[PDB]
Amino acid sequence: QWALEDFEIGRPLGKGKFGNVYLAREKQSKFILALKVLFKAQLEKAGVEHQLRREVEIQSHLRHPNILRLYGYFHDATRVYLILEYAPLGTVYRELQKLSKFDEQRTATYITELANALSYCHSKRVIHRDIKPENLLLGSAGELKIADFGWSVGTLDYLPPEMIEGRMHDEKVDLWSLGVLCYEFLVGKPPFEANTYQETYKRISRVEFTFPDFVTEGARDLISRLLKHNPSQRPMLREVLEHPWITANSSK
Ligand SMILES: O=C(Nc1ccccc1)Nc1c[nH]nc1-c1nc2cc(C[NH+]3CCOCC3)ccc2[nH]1
Repeated sequence: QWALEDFEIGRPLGKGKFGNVYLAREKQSKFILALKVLFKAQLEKAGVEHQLRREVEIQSHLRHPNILRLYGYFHDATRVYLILEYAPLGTVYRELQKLSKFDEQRTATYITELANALSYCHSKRVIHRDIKPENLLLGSAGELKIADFGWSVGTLDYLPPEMIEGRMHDEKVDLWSLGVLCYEFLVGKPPFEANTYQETYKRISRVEFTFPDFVTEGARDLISRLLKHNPSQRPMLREVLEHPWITANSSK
């Protein structure tokens, strides 16, 4: 359907191994969006084309206020293009670097936004597995929007013990993540951060994390509950939504 001569490319939005994303405007519509630009070259080099049109599939058939709309796609000779919803306020990552850490009410809000988002996906039997801040865009409202689905069905920091060890994994993975994310939001760095892959593997495996003093009790409560070694003991997104520190602090 869409070609490249339908668009006016604008300021670049991002880098990344496979190419760039650019702000762009749909010529006949004046519509604003992001163009992710990827090569038929580099795709088949670091072989992933499977995962691609999977992401294409998944982020397509999906609809939710906290999932980045994917509108479409197209390739030429040299490359493949992704027509994305554009998210004004950039990444949760950058806001973090900027603020170095978020307050409880912010954290909690995101968590909800995130929970529900995750909820919709689980409802449609989709697991994301890679919900890192880098992957979390912000809408005009400032609302969590979840990009990327390359690994929807590398750094370990966000992976749970099952995945890391090589074992059987179901949708509970995302609850581990939500826990990590949650910890990161509040503390500024993730609970299992190491200087090497190897240390991280162990730290994660032994679920070794600690809290700085300023972490309110209820926070600890929720993260601990989410960061259980055993998938089974992990809350339900429901309970997560219904947690008393969530609902006491979630502005949304
Ligand atoms: O696909 C990516 N991929 C991607 C590439 C690089 C970084 C993040 C995402 N990004 C986007 C998809 N839709 N909208 C975006 C988007 N990227 C943005 C970047 C900025 C600039 N800055 C980034 C750091 O945080 C502050 C803002 C602003 C708004 C944006 N919307």
